[PDB]
Formats: sequence, C-alpha cells, structure tokens
Amino acid sequence: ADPDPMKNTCKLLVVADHRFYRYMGRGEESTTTNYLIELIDRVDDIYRNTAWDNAGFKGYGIQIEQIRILKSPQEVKPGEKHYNMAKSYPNEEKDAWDVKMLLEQFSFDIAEEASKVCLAHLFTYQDFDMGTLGLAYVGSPRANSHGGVCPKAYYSPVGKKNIYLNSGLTSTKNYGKTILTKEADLVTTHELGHNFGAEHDPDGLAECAPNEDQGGKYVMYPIAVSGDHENNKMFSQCSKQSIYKTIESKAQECFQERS
Ligand SMILES: CC#CCOc1ccc(S(=O)(=O)CCCS)cc1
Ligand SMILES: [Zn+2]
Ligand SMILES: [Zn+2]
Repeated sequence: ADPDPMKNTCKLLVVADHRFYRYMGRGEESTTTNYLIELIDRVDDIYRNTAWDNAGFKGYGIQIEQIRILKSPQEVKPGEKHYNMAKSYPNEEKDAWDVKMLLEQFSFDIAEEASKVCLAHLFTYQDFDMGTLGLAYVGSPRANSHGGVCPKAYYSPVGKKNIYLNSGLTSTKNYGKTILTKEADLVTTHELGHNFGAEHDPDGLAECAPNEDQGGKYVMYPIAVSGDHENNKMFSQCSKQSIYKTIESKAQECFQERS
C-alpha cells in the first residue's frame, strides 16, 4: 500500500493566455515559460514535502508535462466566446471575466488537451472583482465525482461535448498591481489544493485557522493570506485529510512517475 512511486506525480498542462504573455512574460516566449517552470517547481516543493497521512504517504506533487503559450488573442465571431479572446466576458467593460465563467470557458476550450493530463491550469493576468485571485474545481475520492485531479468525462450540455473538470486558474493581477511572486506561488498552491481535494479551511476550527501568534492561517484559508506568517504556505490538517482521501484513490487512477 505504501506510496507506489510509479504513481506520485500529477502531470500538468500549463496554459498562458495572451494577457499573461503580454504582461508577465513581457511578450516573450522564453521569459513566459521560465516564470511558469520556476513557479510550478516551487509549488511542487510544498506538495512533495507534505505528509498527507502524517505518516509515509508523502513525496507526491506536480510536474509540467506541456506548456501552451497563446501569444495573441483568439479570433472570435460575434456571439462566439473563447477563454483567450481579447474582451472580458460577460461584462466587456471590466478588466476581467467573471471568474466562474472564465473557468467554465477554459474547461470547454481546453477539453481535448485536458483529457491527456491529470490537471490543466490557466495562468492569466486580469483583475477579477473583490480581490479574487483564481478558482478551481474541488477533487474527490468518490468513484463518480466531478472536478479535480484525473480527467473524467462529463457531458455539459452547455457546451455540447465531453469536458473534463480537472482544471483551475491563476491570475497574477490583483487590485491594479502585479502580485508578488511569493503570492502567485500561494494562489496556485491553493487552486491546485482544490483540485487535489481540499476545501477551504473552516473559520471555526481553531486548529486549521490559527491566530497570528500560532503561525497564522494556512494556504486553504478562504481569504488570501499575506504570506509571511509561518503557516501561510502550508496545508492545514483539514486540507491534508481531504486531500489524502482524494489522492489515496485518484493517484492509482492517473498519477505517474516523474518524467
Ligand atoms: C496570496 C495568497 C493566497 C492563498 O490562495 C488563495 C486565497 C484566496 C483566493 S480568493 O480570494 O480568490 C478566494 C478563494 C477562491 S478559490 C484564491 C487563492
Ligand atoms: Zn483583483
Ligand atoms: Zn479557494
């Protein structure tokens, strides 16, 4: 039962849309790719060091399998929408999409690709309302659940095709600024945390949402952590129970060796 290493890695499709390309990668393929390679690796460090059952079940994490860089916005006909299109939807006045809407759109458009990988993830640069940084579908052990690690076919029927909810997204813009790289790390940690099966930490449970002199909140706190408190970049026990339940199962399903 011990961690069969041949299956300890969730492989990622990483997608940078033209916004991220323009404003984070400075309109360069190289600068864009290296940002994302370095980020996923740093996030992997946190996952792989996490002992999900507080015992031997550790050394699990993520690794990029494919990077997609969309250097320009997606041509689109009136009526049409696409996650990489130049205008925000629904309200085209805003800097950004409605985030739920965005994650849906991306899940539609990237369907074919997502089928080939444990998770697909969009990195974008837009200023979602209310300090929203990203979103992702929560994974589950349940044989028939939708969302999270491991592609599992679902028929929409908003889109009229199979989609996989093994997805989530990260935005590196918040309240009119590029967020710090130490903040991006945590946004993606947390968004991938949802994929891996974690819910937000309950505000009540003192143990999984500690005070500042206890080390502060953990990474699955619903409100963004500032990042400097001891607990900020770590998973709470709540998160570990939820994720262990999902992983213990889903790992056999689609996790792989490091490639
Ligand atoms: C810096 C930092 C950090 C921790 O990770 C997140 C915290 C809150 C959000 S949010 O505000 O979009 C609410 C959660 C939606 S998934 C998204 C990610
Ligand atoms: Zn914002
Ligand atoms: Zn969340």
